[PDB]
Amino acid sequence: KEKWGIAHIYSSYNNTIIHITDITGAETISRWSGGMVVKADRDEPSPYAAMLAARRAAEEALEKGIVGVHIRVRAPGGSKSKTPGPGAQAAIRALARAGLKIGRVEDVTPIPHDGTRPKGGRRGRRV
RNA sequence: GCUCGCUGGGGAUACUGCGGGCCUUGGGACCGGGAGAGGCCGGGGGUACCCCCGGGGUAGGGGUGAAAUCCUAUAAUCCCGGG
Ligand SMILES: [Mg+2]
Ligand SMILES: [Mg+2]
Ligand SMILES: [Mg+2]
Repeated sequence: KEKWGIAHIYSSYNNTIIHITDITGAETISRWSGGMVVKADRDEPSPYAAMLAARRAAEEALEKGIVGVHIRVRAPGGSKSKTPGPGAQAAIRALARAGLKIGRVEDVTPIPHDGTRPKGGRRGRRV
């Protein structure tokens, strides 16, 4: 019939990870990060690295019979930043251009109800 | 005039003091329907986070103005089921 999967996208200020699994989440189809396609640490979070990694992952998934995906995009969350980096939308767009159908899109950043304390002291980074 | 201080008598009763009597405006007591993260004791939860075990996957993850120490083939980062 139709084999649908899930694309988990992890976006921070330092890197991007694109991880395609099956509908239940328990079996991995492909997994590509920014440091696997570019050679400079400075370029790992850039949008272009996101496009390259997304294209590699989409090809590997298409060869194995996946037809479309649902998307789950997240920032680090927790006691770290709640805002996704610059490579989220670029990764989302490059999946559709590569041949997959796109289902529903949502963000699953984990948000505390007044949880743990953040690193940096009571004055924070002083640069 | 000064030593502004003392002492014997007579008079007055507004104010202050002392004795009695009568009040309710200040203050306190009590009754009614409501408001509030006021305090203490007992019970039940919420996400997040860290560690441990099992399944997948395979070469990087993390971090900076730029880097390196550090973590990772005893299988990490990432995803799933439990404690
Ligand atoms: Mg890297
Ligand atoms: Mg300075
Ligand atoms: Mg394991």
